[PDB]
Amino acid sequence: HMTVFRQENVDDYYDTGEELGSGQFAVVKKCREKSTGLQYAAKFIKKRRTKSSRRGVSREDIEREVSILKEIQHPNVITLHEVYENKTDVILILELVAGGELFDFLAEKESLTEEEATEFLKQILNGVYYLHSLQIAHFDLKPENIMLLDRNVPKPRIKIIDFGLAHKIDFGNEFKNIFGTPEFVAPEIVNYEPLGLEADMWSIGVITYILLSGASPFLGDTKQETLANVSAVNYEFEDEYFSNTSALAKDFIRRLLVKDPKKRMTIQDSLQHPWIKP
Ligand SMILES: [Mg+2]
Ligand code: NA
Ligand code: NA
Repeated sequence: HMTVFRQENVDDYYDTGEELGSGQFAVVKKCREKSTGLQYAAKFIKKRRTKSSRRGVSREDIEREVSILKEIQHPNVITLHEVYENKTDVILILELVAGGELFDFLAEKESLTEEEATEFLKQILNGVYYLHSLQIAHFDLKPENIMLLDRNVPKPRIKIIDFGLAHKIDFGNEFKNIFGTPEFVAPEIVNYEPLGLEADMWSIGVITYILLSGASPFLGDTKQETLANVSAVNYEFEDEYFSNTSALAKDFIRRLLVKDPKKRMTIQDSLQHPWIKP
């Protein structure tokens, strides 16, 4: 079921500028479309050079990301404008989100209040509600993959980015090669079990703990420790960080950081939880 993308030179149509993102398999650059002057983010994904290579991204994996992206139109999720390709790269022309990572914002700013945390979290929940309503599991939710529209307002607006691990969950679970960042992955990821929408809900619990405390709940000194911690549900609320945080906030996290995916809050549960619900 593979398709093909526009094979004119991206350079003919766009000018690139500042670098917005860089990872193992992709680089993201601001860009401007010549015909309109509108600005975008160009994500250059390196292709695989042979069938059996570990370097670059398989065409299947690229096309999955593109196909999911084409489905989406919501204020809290990145959208896709165009796709180009050449021998080396697939080039996704994505919506531009220019206010930086939530990761960097958190690093740079004072500790959040519950209101500040919930103003972020509610947007994340709304985006994930959209995705999950479409049976799209993101599988890579973390502060690095939440981008701020404008970092210089009291209550920054966000979009979820980076659909490189996202999958359609049309049979309730998927059982494929899916493994994100140890600090954020759910126990079923760690244990290589079938995965569904529920994994993203665990990640949201981790994000929430971080938003409220500045600390990562499962993080060990090595990746293997972090993974062991996740699987064991080895976290606690430290008084030094949480003494002035409401018990209802803690309840919200506690009901997301649950090993059995069936018992974990769903996205609808999270929206109705008393900490969130009006
Ligand atoms: Mg990305
Ligand atoms: Na345009
Ligand atoms: Na939109």
